[PDB]
Amino acid sequence: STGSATTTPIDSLDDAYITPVQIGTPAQTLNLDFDTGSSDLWVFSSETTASEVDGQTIYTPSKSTTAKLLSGATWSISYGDGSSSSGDVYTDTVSVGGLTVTGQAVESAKKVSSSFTEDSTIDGLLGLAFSTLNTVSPTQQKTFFDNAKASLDSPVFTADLGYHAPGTYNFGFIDTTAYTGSITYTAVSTKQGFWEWTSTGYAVGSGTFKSTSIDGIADTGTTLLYLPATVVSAYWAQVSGAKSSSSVGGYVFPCSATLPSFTFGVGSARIVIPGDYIDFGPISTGSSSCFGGIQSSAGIGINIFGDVALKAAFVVFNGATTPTLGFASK
Repeated sequence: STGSATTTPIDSLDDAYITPVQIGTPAQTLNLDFDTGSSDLWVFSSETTASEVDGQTIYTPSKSTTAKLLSGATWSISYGDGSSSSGDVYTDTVSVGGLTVTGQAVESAKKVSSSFTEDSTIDGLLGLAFSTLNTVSPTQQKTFFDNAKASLDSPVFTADLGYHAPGTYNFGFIDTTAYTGSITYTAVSTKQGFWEWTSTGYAVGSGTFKSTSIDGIADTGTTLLYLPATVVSAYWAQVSGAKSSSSVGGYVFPCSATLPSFTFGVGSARIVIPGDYIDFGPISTGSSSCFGGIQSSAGIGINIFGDVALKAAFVVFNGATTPTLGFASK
């Protein structure tokens, strides 16, 4: 089997991407944030504290003839940005782009933190990291991909995120028309439960490439590119007037600037992030100070190849017995 679904930016800045997912019978379609940095499929629901729902579409398990309460199971997750959610668990039928999994754990939120409430466009998350990170207790549950894998034509999914435009998540096949040149594959460590890999270096604008190992994660659920402070300083030093602002929470730059590109290495290959991808717009409405899309990972504890990086590439998440990651230009 295969599946193919369009993923759409939630706003004009590509702050996140949403992908429609069918849950239950008859189908209830929710727009979920596909997140290769976590491993829980959780949704706003009829069980979510009412004051914490503000415009989201909810899953109502009582209206699904295939929903079954997973007795005694609870979940609770905290994300790298300080947000969180928790609740109980159903199994139900879940389909993405024509690919159907029966008996998928659908984690129903009883509580969500303010950032989730405040984002009316995101109805929940669909985790695509390794199932070892799944938070369901006392019996850990599998991700949608893990459940689908054996049925797929090939045990892979691909992320093709757009810049200020829709893109595509495919399951079970590699669309050879969706990228240019070749796909370069690179090793993955699953030791932390992530799609963790080592970039071979970077360049800033038209500058020379610096060969240096940068361990980090391919994370579709993180908006920005978080890299070591040395790398980030080298980038922003090429933008007149750019500075790190403790009050704002990272590097900002004059909105009048033209940003340089940023290149990262994948083996001997190179992925170029155009400068415009690194612009996240005014820090507040009407400001001439703009927020940067490349930020320091210092104090995160891990480097994160988030959407800023991934959207410059066609990315293969290869879930073979020994997983790997593939990157192509597009």
